[PDB]
Order: sequence, then structure tokens, then C-alpha cells
Amino acid sequence: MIKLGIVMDPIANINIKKDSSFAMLLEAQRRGYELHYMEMGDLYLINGEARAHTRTLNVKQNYEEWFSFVGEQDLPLADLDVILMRKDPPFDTEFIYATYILERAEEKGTLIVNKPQSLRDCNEKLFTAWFSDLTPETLVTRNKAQLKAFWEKHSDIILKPLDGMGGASIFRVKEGDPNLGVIAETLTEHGTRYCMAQNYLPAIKDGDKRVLVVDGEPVPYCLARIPQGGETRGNLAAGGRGEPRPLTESDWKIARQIGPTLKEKGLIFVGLDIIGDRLTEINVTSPTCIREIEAEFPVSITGMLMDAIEARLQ
Amino acid sequence: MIKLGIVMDPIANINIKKDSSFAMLLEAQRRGYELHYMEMGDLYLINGEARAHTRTLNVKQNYEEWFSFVGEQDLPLADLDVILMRKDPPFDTEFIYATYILERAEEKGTLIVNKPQSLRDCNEKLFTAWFSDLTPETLVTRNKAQLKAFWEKHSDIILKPLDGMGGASIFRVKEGDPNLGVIAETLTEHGTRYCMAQNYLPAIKDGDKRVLVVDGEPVPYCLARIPQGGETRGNLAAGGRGEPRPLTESDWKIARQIGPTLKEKGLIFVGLDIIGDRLTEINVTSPTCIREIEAEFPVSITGMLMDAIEARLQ
Amino acid sequence: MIKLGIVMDPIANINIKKDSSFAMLLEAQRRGYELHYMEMGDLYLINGEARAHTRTLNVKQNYEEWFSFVGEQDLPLADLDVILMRKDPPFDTEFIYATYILERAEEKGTLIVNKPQSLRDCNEKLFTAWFSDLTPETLVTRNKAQLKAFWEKHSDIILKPLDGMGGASIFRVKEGDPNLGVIAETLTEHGTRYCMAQNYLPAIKDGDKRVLVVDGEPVPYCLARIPQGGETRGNLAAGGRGEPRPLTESDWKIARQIGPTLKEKGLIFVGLDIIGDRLTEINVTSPTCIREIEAEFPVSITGMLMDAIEARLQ
Amino acid sequence: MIKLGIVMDPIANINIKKDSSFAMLLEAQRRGYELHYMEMGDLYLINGEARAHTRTLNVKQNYEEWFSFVGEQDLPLADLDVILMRKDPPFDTEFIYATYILERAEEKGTLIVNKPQSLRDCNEKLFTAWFSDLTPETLVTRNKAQLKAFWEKHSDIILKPLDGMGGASIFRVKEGDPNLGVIAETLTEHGTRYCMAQNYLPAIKDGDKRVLVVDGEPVPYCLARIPQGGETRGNLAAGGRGEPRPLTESDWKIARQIGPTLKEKGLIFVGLDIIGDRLTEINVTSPTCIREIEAEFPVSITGMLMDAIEARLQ
Ligand SMILES: Nc1ncnc2c1ncn2[C@@H]1O[C@H](COP(=O)(O)OP(=O)(O)O)[C@@H](O)[C@H]1O
Ligand SMILES: Nc1ncnc2c1ncn2[C@@H]1O[C@H](COP(=O)(O)OP(=O)(O)O)[C@@H](O)[C@H]1O
Ligand SMILES: Nc1ncnc2c1ncn2[C@@H]1O[C@H](COP(=O)(O)OP(=O)(O)O)[C@@H](O)[C@H]1O
Ligand SMILES: Nc1ncnc2c1ncn2[C@@H]1O[C@H](COP(=O)(O)OP(=O)(O)O)[C@@H](O)[C@H]1O
Ligand SMILES: N[C@@H](CCC(=O)N[C@@H](CS)C(=O)NCC(=O)O)C(=O)O
Ligand SMILES: N[C@@H](CCC(=O)N[C@@H](CS)C(=O)NCC(=O)O)C(=O)O
Ligand SMILES: N[C@@H](CCC(=O)N[C@@H](CS)C(=O)NCC(=O)O)C(=O)O
Ligand SMILES: N[C@@H](CCC(=O)N[C@@H](CS)C(=O)NCC(=O)O)C(=O)O
Ligand SMILES: [Mg+2]
Ligand SMILES: [Mg+2]
Ligand SMILES: [Mg+2]
Ligand SMILES: [Mg+2]
Ligand SMILES: [Mg+2]
Ligand SMILES: [Mg+2]
Ligand SMILES: [Mg+2]
Ligand SMILES: [Mg+2]
Repeated sequence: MIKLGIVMDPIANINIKKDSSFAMLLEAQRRGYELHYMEMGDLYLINGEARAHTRTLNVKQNYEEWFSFVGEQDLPLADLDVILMRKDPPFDTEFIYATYILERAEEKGTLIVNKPQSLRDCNEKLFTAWFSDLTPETLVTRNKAQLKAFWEKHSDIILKPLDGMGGASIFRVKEGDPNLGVIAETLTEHGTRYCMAQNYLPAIKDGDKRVLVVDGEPVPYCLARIPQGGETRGNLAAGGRGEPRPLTESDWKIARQIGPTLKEKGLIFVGLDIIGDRLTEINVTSPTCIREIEAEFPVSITGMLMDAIEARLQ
Repeated sequence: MIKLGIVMDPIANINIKKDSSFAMLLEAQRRGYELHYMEMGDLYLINGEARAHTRTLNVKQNYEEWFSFVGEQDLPLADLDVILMRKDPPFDTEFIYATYILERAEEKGTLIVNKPQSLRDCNEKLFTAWFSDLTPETLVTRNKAQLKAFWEKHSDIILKPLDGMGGASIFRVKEGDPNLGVIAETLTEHGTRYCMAQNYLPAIKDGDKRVLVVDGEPVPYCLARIPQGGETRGNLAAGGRGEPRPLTESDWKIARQIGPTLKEKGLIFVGLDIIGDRLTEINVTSPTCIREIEAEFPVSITGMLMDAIEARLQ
Repeated sequence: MIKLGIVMDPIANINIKKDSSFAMLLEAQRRGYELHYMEMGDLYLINGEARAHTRTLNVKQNYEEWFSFVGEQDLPLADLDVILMRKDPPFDTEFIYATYILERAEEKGTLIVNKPQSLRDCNEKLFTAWFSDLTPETLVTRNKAQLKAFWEKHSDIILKPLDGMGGASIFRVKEGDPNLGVIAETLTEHGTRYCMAQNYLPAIKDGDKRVLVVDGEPVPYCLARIPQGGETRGNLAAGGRGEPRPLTESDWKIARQIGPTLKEKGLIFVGLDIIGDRLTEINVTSPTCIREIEAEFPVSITGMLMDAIEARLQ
Repeated sequence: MIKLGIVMDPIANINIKKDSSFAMLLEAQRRGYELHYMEMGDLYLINGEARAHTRTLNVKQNYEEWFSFVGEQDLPLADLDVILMRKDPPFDTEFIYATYILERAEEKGTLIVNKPQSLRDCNEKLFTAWFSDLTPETLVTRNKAQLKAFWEKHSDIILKPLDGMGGASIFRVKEGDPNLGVIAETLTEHGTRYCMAQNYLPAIKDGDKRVLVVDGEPVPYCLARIPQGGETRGNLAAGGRGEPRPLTESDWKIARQIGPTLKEKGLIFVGLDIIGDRLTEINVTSPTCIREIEAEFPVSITGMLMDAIEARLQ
């Protein structure tokens, strides 16, 4: 059968109602694949051979017991046909070291979703620099002076870190905010770290849309994430409310401009974030929102993904 | 003329007797290039255009005053013909973010020494995994159990981090050492970070040889670094004593097996570390030892480097 | 009744077989006290009044369910008669900030076990400086030069941090160890942090004895902790094997020399560590070993503690 | 003569125009004291005896060369009559460990300015809890829920950390600020660290007054620090503009209510911060502003301090 491996954060701590790695494993099992579970500490390199202690996994939609390990073994990763790299951000050096280990298996012919070299090339915030015609005004800098000047030009800005996801450290500096100085000292760590500033997009009130792309093809329904109450963050992670919608026509236009690059670079499962008609980030590590969209519409995103994996393995 | 830029750690704090970035700038000036100085905080991205505040530099071998800035300007980095990325390790995410900024200039046709994509692909310790036939026995793992077992098989091991240089955190765990447990808990941070173990190479007593490669071509004399007194580290940084030597015949054999890969990947200036006949690491960020070799032998390594840059620009 | 509060690490994550805070709560409940549970985040200060969100607790020796909250409330801490500060190390600034909050309640007449001012005065490693006649040779320094010289004088030394417990970072540097330099650079963080060196005590082979002192009175049986296998640490936390013993006559002599100071300073429940006839540290924050001693001998340490609390409240 | 020691941050890096430790050393030298210079790494403990490598210091108001060491020696600290602890914040555990070392010298009869036990008892922000009748409304908490509620009650609040000085991390959350959530997640590190909230005091527009107290006696002129431009921080450190003034009558009233406690606790040199008629913090580690006040008025604060030291030594 196909043997699929998954590197992910502890399965014992996921919420199977929302988790997309889990929805993918139910579909792989429904198709008859042998599932091999791994966490970051299980992978290693011995004389350049990527190997791992895996546990053969069995999953089921049961809220008392959703997984069971039916055996364990140490194998070379080149023994698996597909490895899904579903480790959550932050993008740190540990994450990078794991992609070199996954890359030694990929040279022995294992398919890696997503491709290790592209995970290091395409940072979720800075890859927008390759599509500046679709993004808001974006400045990446360490200097408070440049941040102050971008604020004076735009009046209302969003300042963010480059490594997190889920609304980690998002500040909005509107007109008359008394805190530009301390927010820049906090995000650049007194000018020793880069941060990103973007002009604020009022359309966030209509939702931050997560648009999913399966091997360059946009899935036709998205999830708009509406910030809630006293929150500047649309992220479900920061309490945002999700609303499944068909793609609007500027959603198709952005997703098709990016689609071919993602295919070309082996970024087989990608989550675009679109606010209004601007692209704000590209999630290539562990994008979610599969469950919410799939509940509301007749589309099997996990099926699309396994179909694309199986074509890639032919 | 050629306009060469350099991104480096503060020039006001270098030792011009030992520093190789400085020796390279004296040669570029001797050839008539216009030098533009940058530090990491000067580079930025505004709508995907890489730009920087540079300072036009003038250097001279004077220990009271070795540099002067004769002007400053904000320019797009694509205005320079060559940028030397000479920032010192650690390999951290800031270093990675800078390579995406240098990569936007490289797409507009600037030559980057070394190539930004290869700086992210070739970590100084883990790139040895692509030449395991030339390295010692090497294990990269988070698990103390695997480290203990590698120690029982080899008796005498070297344990190290993956990010530093200069002898940062090198432990030797010889037979009967009472500390394997606490050294593994310290380097893997209780199993949450990968570390590297290698079998100890007795030949370190004859020196850790720094072998320099200029665009795939090995420079014919090396510097052997001899550990001093009560030191397990050969590194000049950890007090090692340097001895310039001709390359021996296994030095030629290793350097030629790696030479073509480095050329192919745009790793134009590389420092190999060889102990005996084993490759232990590949320094691609800011390798030094140019001064010491050049003092003792009739070879101009900086000249070789500018000749290779000028060929690359043709 | 007496209302006793406890500040501790999450009760949902303790092992009731070994945990001493839990054994103390079963005894307080057996005596009829009302138990109020708190974690560090529940305590606060509003205009200098110490207050907390507590949860009224019910505990029982049941491995499926060992606690239940039967209500919650926000109260001033001065409403409780006794607060047991049982938060585990590290000794960090958060720990110190909590002692000022517990100190505002103590001025309104609540008994704090142990006394907040003494928790800040008596660091578990450096308080041994007030009894240097009972300790091994001890040097606290940031300088590798002094560490090297102490090693040359003593041949076999133990190097440790000042903040942890449980065998955190204990190195033994015996004769001919190739790592003094990197161990000193690691514990002093290149000379910016103090560490402690002590001469190694061969008697650790007979056990690191935990001697418990209840209001200056030594409990008459101790637990010797024997290091296991390839371990330099006797700590149960680092796999040490515990053996309950009567106190030997040098155990009585040390415990009585320290007894009156601990009483005097309101350090009502203290865990001395004795190796042979030398005192190595004084645990005043959350000392354990009550269960193991009590299983083997006819002594109720928790009873001694509640008797001392009740006398203190008279 | 009197031998005075000073523990301070590197003298080679101070600005003698503004630095108050330096102004104190010129006065001690003018009186004929022998000055012994120390940095944190020079102090150590060997079997509970506090000792240090000192350098005999000579200072002079010369901007090319303001200090010279005329010898060095290792001595027990009990050999000095007075040690000025002038190390700058942060208040971290290293700072605390140094106070135990200074405390072993103090038991052998050395005067420590300020007293080590009081430096650990009187944190610069939380010691205000002992004078809540003179401070603004102050909440110290880890819970965002309590911070949100304090903001709804007061409309305009100041949120700050407990460890820094100089305007480190001061946020103002006025009505309609879109960032309460991310500022609380940032200062409490997702609820794992305490932070302080206070209601905003409009009077900061007239200056944050530094009021100096020499052994319980208020010095009669203060320095008001006016925030500048786009700054919420009055601190000279964050660009604030200083204006020497006589004490107003509510400045006398606050300083006299605190004066006797500071004397009583051996906090011989203290810098109160007063905004309007509210006390906001008490700087006991390294308060400055001596130069600016002394330039404008006929008062020798350093003289007052040496007079108080000499009385303390009688
Ligand atoms: N330019 C913007 N305009 C408005 N809101 C933005 C903007 N950029 C980010 N945000 C807000 O911050 C949240 C997270 O931003 P995002 O770029 O997607 O980073 P993250 O990885 O944390 O999700 C968004 O959902 C939105 O609420
Ligand atoms: N396998 C080995 N055998 C012996 N010594 C080694 C070995 N690996 C590293 N070392 C020692 O540690 C020093 C640094 O090792 P290296 O791999 O080059 O890391 P770094 O980047 O810090 O220079 C070497 O100069 C040598 O002294
Ligand atoms: N002087 C010493 N001689 C021998 N072993 C020691 C010595 N000091 C510490 N140790 C070892 O390290 C372990 C922990 O040391 P300790 O001082 O008690 O710190 P901790 O708080 O981590 O328990 C001890 O149980 C013992 O095994
Ligand atoms: N309650 C307050 N009202 C207004 N401004 C305040 C208040 N508390 C602090 N600040 C501002 O922040 C600056 C620093 O606050 P402070 O409490 O003195 O901390 P620090 O140690 O950093 O000086 C003050 O100078 C002032 O500008
Ligand atoms: N691993 C998780 C996803 C974790 C996560 O937060 N992922 C980010 C991108 S890496 C995301 O898609 N967040 C969507 C949101 O917060 O709305 C899952 O599969 O559910
Ligand atoms: N930037 C410095 C080099 C800094 C450095 O230590 N570089 C490492 C590799 S990134 C090195 O070559 N070290 C040689 C040694 O310590 O012997 C220079 O040009 O001199
Ligand atoms: N809170 C825990 C104790 C946690 C702990 O490890 N405490 C240290 C001192 S703070 C200890 O006594 N350790 C004994 C050992 O490891 O043997 C309990 O009550 O069991
Ligand atoms: N050590 C320095 C003082 C460093 C410092 O910033 N101290 C703080 C208190 S610890 C201070 O008084 N700051 C006054 C201000 O920034 O206005 C000196 O003597 O000048
Ligand atoms: Mg994201
Ligand atoms: Mg997003
Ligand atoms: Mg190196
Ligand atoms: Mg090396
Ligand atoms: Mg302990
Ligand atoms: Mg101990
Ligand atoms: Mg202050
Ligand atoms: Mg202040």
C-alpha cells in the first residue's frame, strides 16, 4: 500500500474537531495507507542516512481515544513513500534542521509535503516579497526611524514579527497611538531583530480569508475569519469567528497568480491569507481550516490532497 | 568601476591583523572598486525591493584608524555588482531573514558571495551529511539514549551544537567520563534540540587544518590549528596555534571531491576543516585564516577571490 | 476551622505517590482544615492588598481522581490563617515577586510556611556560606581562572548552577577531564553568571541523605539517595534510589547546628542535603521525600508540620 | 584613610557628564579616600568569605582619560570600610547573588550602600505597595482578564514590567486602543509573568520628578523629566528633558513620609520618582540625576552622601 509518515506536534494534545493533520490521516486510512507517526525527536541522521523511530498509527473519530499505536520500529525514512511535514511554527532553527533530515530521505525518493528546500526558501511572511503587486505596502526593517516614517506616510499600520502565526504579536498603530516607540523597541528588540510593517487594511472587518491551494489549484470555498469583540486579530487562534464562503472573483485572481509558483516549488498544500483583495501571508508549514470548510460545503480537500500525492508518486 | 558591498559585523571592532573581511577590502580597493559598507540593520525590504543605507568606505592598514566613511546613501542593492556576505555565525533566523533580502538583489542581477539559497541549504555542520564518505561517524539526534549507545560503540566521542563556530560548546566524552547524561541534557536542552556526536579523531594533535576553496579550486597551502595546553579545541578562537603548511595529498583528495559542489552551488569562498583525513565541517558564512597563510607563502587568496568574482561578473 | 492555602505547581500534574505537598494536604484535611488551592497566576496585588482567586479543595488518595474543587472565590489572602508556599524551583525573579505578595498577607497576620523574607535571603546553594564549617570547600565565581585553580588544588570537583534543584547541570571534573574550559564557559555563560564549585565527596556512594527539619527539630529518619548506574546525581529526580535510614550521629550534629537558625528565620519546613558528614545544600522552597520515609518508619512528618503550624498560630 | 569600594558597570563605558557613580568617586577622592574599583565578575565567595580582585582607582574630570588603575590586589571585602553597590538594573538573579556576597562582607563590618537585604526586599516597582496611600491605583497581575477590567474602570492606563528602569517597556492604553490583548500577552508572556498596571497620571506633562533622599533626608531640589516629542516616557534614558526645580510642598510631604523607612532599612541613597502628587517608583539600585541638579543649584549631594557614610561609620 502507500506508507505515509507524518511529523507533527503531539497527537495526544490535538483537538480532533479542528485539527487538519488529523482529518488528513482519517482520509489516508480510509484509502488503505499504512500510517507512520513521528514527532521531531524521533528523526535523526547517522552518517547522512535519515532514519526515524516511527510508531504505526491507527486513527478514529472518537473523542475518548482517537489514535492508537499498533507497533513501532526504527526504519530509514526512504522506506516511506510520502512524509507530511505538519510541525507547527515557529520557524526556528530546529525546524530548519529537520528539513535537512527530511531532505536526505527526499534524495532517496520519498515525497515530502511540503518540499524541504521550499520550506526554507518560503518564509510565511517574507515570501510575500515575491508578489508585491498583490500585497499591502510592506516594509521589513530593524530601524525604528523607518517604522516611524512608514507610520507618518500611512497613518494606520500593522506591525508584526516574522516567525509566528495565529496572531502572535500583531500591533495596530493608528493615528495618535502613544506607543510607536515602545512597540518598535519591543518587536525589533532594540533594533537587533527585523520586523514587518504593513498598511492596515479596513476590509479585515469582512474577514481574513484562508484560501487553500492543493498543488497549484485553489480549493473553491474559503473560510473568512472575523476578529471578535476587542480583537485586532482575525485568526481562529486569537478567537476569530470562521465563516465558509465561495471564493469571490478577486480570490480567484490572487490564488491563480500564486498557484503555479507553489506547484513549481513543491508546495503542494498551501494556505493563503487574503484580506479584501490583498495577500497578507503564505502558510506553507501547517495550514488548517479544512474541517470548517468541509462541514459547510460538498468538497473533500483531504481527498484533493491525497489525489495530488498519488499523482506525484506516479 | 565595480561597486562591491559588504555586510559584516562592526568594522570598528575588528582586529585588522587577523581579520579576513578586511584583507579582502584592501585588495578590492587596491583594484579600484568602490566599497559600500553595511551592517545587518542597514538592509531592508520595501515592497519586495531590497535596499540599504550604505556608507562609502575607504580602508587602510593603520592600527589607529583603519577605515573611514566618505559619504552615505540609501540605494537599492541591485545597484551594487557584488555583495560579500561576511556576517559571523551563529546561524540563527536573523541570518536567514537577511539571505532573503540579499536574494531579492540577486534576482535583479547582483552577485552574492556566498549565494543566499546555498547559505540556507548548507549549514556548516549538517552539510557534511552530503559527504559521509569523507567525514567521521556522525549522529545528529535529540535522544540521550542514542548518544549513550554511540558512546558505548565508539568509546571516545566529540559532542557539539549545530549553530556555532570557533569551538563553541565542544565536549569530548572519553571512556569513564562521569558526565554523558548532563552533557546530553545540556546540548539537547532536555531533548528538545538536536546536537551532533562524532567519533573523536586522535589526529587533532597534528592540527585541525583550515583548507580554503576559491570557486571550487583548493588554495595550495592551509593553516593547521593545534589545540593549546588544556584545550580540546584547535580553533584559533579557542586559543589554537596556527601553522601554515602545504596541502598533503589527502588534503587534495578531499578538497577536490567537494570543490565542484561548492562551485555548482555558488559557494565561491569556503573554508573546509580537515582533521587527519576526515572532513569535520564546511564553513560557508565568514571563514578566516587568509592572513596567516598569506604571511607565510607566496599566494594571494584575496586576489584569487577577486579574480573569481570578476569572472563571475563577465 | 483553620483555613490553609497552598501555592503550588499544577495539582493535575503531580504524582500522588511521591508528592509531599499532597501528603501535607491529606493531613490538613484529616484535621478538618478548609483548603484553598492557588497557582502563581491566581495571586495579585491591588493597591498593596494581596488577594487571590482560590478554589476550595478536597483531596483524596485516588489515582483516577485525587482532587476536586468545591467552589471558588476571590478573597484577600489575610483571610487565610496559613499559606504553604510549595512552588518548585527555579529560583527566578517570578518566585521573588510572589514572595512580596505573600509578604503583604503576612503583615496582615497570615502565617507563611516558609517565611517570604527568608526565602529571598536563603538561596538553597548560597545559604551554605553561613555554615562553611559544615560544608565542603566551596567557591562561587564567574572566572574560569579561579575554577581552574580550584580544580588543580582539589583534583576532583563538582561544578553546579545556583538556581536549580534535582541534579540540574551537575558536572564532575575529575583528574584528566578534557572539558574544564567548555564546562566553565557553559555554567558561567562566558563569565557573565556565577556558578558554584565544590570538592567532590566520595561518600556520595553511600547516598545523598535528605534530612528533614520541622521548626528547628530534625525528623529522626532520613532518606539516602544513591546515584544509579551511569549517574553522578543522587537526586531521585535524576533517577537516584532512596533508602530510609535512622539519622547517624554526624547527621544529628549537623541538623542541630542548623536547627535554631531555621527556626529563628521562620523556615519551618526545611530539607538538608548531607553527603557523608558535609552539608551540600539547604532546600527551603519545596523539599520532598516525606512519603518514602513515612512508608518505612513510624513517624508522621506531616503531623509534625501541622503541630508546628498550630503552635505558630497560638 | 577610608577605603571605599564600588561595584559598577564598566567605567570605561560611562559618560562622565551625566554619570552619578563618577560624581560620587570625584568627591570621595577629593576627601582623601582610597578607591577600589570592582565589576560583578571580580567578587567571589571562598568558604563563605567574600573576597574580590580590586583595582585601586584614580578618577579625574578629563574626557580623554577619566580613570586610571594604580595597582590591583585580591583582598577580603571586609578590608574596605564602605562598598557602594552601583550596578544598574535589571533586577535579575545575578544581582541577587551579588547581594549575598556583599552581605558576607557586611557581617564582618563593612558598610554597604545600599543595604543588601533591603535591595532584595525593596524592588523599585513593588516596594510602592508599602505606600499605597501615596501611589496611583496599582494592580500587579498575570491575568489579562484583570488587566482588561482595570482598563475599563480607569480608561487610561500605564502597563509596565517589574524589572527594568529608564522607560523599559512602558505602554499607555488609552480609550479605544486596539492593542490591550497583545500588550498583555507581551508583558505577562502569555500569563506566565506578572506585570504592573497603574492609572495614567496627566501631570506627567509637567515632568516625572526625580527626588533624591540621602539617609532619610530629602535633597531640596529635584529634576523634573519632561517626555519629548512622540514619547510617553519622561526618563532621560528615553530622551526626556530635565529641569531642576525646588521641591514643591507635596514633594516634601511624600519624601518625608518615606524618608524614615529608607533610613531604617539602610537605603542611604534613594531616588523617588513623583508625577504630580503620586509616587510611581522607588529607585534603590543606581539612581542618577545628581549632575543636573548640582549644576543648577548650590547643593552638593555627593557631599551629603559622604557625610552620611562617615556618620554611619562612627
Ligand atoms: N495589513 C493588515 N491589515 C489588517 N489586519 C492585518 C493586516 N496584517 C495582519 N492583520 C491582522 O493580524 C492577523 C494576523 O496577521 P497575519 O499576517 O496573517 O499573521 P499570522 O501568521 O499571525 O496569522 C490577521 O488575521 C489580521 O487580523
Ligand atoms: N571528530 C573530532 N575529533 C576531534 N576533535 C574534534 C572533532 N570534531 C571537532 N573537534 C574539536 O573541536 C573543534 C571545533 O570543531 P568543529 O567541528 O570544527 O566546530 P566549530 O565550528 O566550532 O569550529 C575542532 O577544532 C577540534 O579541536
Ligand atoms: N560535593 C559533592 N560531592 C559529590 N557529589 C556532589 C557534590 N555536590 C553535589 N553532588 C551531586 O550532585 C547532586 C545534586 O547536588 P546538590 O548540591 O544537592 O544540587 P541539587 O539542588 O540539584 O540537588 C547530588 O545529589 C550529588 O549526587
Ligand atoms: N502612572 C503613570 N502615569 C503616567 N506616566 C507614567 C506612569 N507610570 C509611568 N509613567 C511613564 O513611564 C515612565 C517610566 O515609568 P517608571 O514607573 O518610573 O518606570 P522606570 O523604571 O522605567 O523609570 C515615566 O517617566 C512616565 O513617563
Ligand atoms: N497544526 C494545526 C494548525 C496550527 C496552526 O495554527 N496553523 C496556522 C498556520 S501554521 C493556521 O492555519 N492557523 C489558522 C488560524 O489561526 O485561523 C492544524 O492542523 O489544525
Ligand atoms: N569574520 C572573521 C571570522 C570569524 C570566524 O571566527 N569565522 C570562523 C568560521 S565562521 C572561522 O573561520 N574560524 C577559524 C578559527 O577559529 O580558527 C574574519 O574574517 O576573521
Ligand atoms: N514539589 C515536589 C518536590 C519537587 C522537588 O524536586 N523538590 C526538590 C527540592 S525543591 C527535592 O526535594 N528533591 C528531592 C530529590 O530529587 O531527591 C514534591 O513535593 O514532591
Ligand atoms: N548608573 C547610572 C544610572 C543608570 C540609570 O539609568 N539609573 C536609573 C535608576 S536605576 C535612573 O536613575 N534613571 C534616571 C532617568 O533615566 O531619568 C548613573 O549613575 O548615571
Ligand atoms: Mg500564518
Ligand atoms: Mg495569518
Ligand atoms: Mg566552523
Ligand atoms: Mg571548525
Ligand atoms: Mg536542592
Ligand atoms: Mg540536592
Ligand atoms: Mg526606575
Ligand atoms: Mg522611573
